[PDB]
Amino acid sequence: TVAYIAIGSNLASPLEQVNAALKALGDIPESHILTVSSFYRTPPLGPQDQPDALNAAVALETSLAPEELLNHTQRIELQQGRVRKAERWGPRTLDLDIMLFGNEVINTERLTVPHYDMKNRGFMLWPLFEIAPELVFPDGEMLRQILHTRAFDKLNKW
Ligand SMILES: Nc1ncnc2c1ncn2[C@@H]1O[C@H](COP(=O)(O)CP(=O)(O)OP(=O)(O)O)[C@@H](O)[C@H]1O
Ligand SMILES: [Cl-]
Ligand SMILES: [Mg+2]
Ligand SMILES: [Mg+2]
Repeated sequence: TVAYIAIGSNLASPLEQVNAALKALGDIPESHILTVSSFYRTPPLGPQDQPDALNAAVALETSLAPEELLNHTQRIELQQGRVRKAERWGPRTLDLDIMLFGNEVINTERLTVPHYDMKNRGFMLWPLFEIAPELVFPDGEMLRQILHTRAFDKLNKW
């Protein structure tokens, strides 16, 4: 299966956090990285004074079950960051979100795939399009056709 994972960081030098996360992602069992998008800069969306975020997407080949992949991405977040309660509302060292798990639809307490809001997030869609321009969502919509609406500015590189 190919899983598409969103990576975001806006704390403790985001490029360091993202490159460190890539190394950890490459160490997930029964899996390996196929490709990684360019790195995109996303200004804060709103009034809060937070650092710019670095956003990217990774295509990971894996024979793990979706829940097993999530185990590993959560583990990486917990191990790499100086994890804080306050990261839920402020700057955050690392966020690894499973955007897509192959063509599968998962609706469970722990795990919802496709990511519930990704179709509203240019900082997810644009890096995904860079690595998977031919992608079609489980609901049959083409990624290219979503972006061709021009509803999402193509983000600047990091
Ligand atoms: N597709 C998915 N990828 C990652 N976590 C997911 C997920 N679907 C559900 N979750 C759940 O989301 C929980 C909270 O994760 P958080 O990273 O704190 C949310 P977030 O990424 O800050 O918000 P967002 O999902 O709006 O981007 C996880 O513990 C996990 O159980
Ligand atoms: Cl879908
Ligand atoms: Mg997130
Ligand atoms: Mg998350």
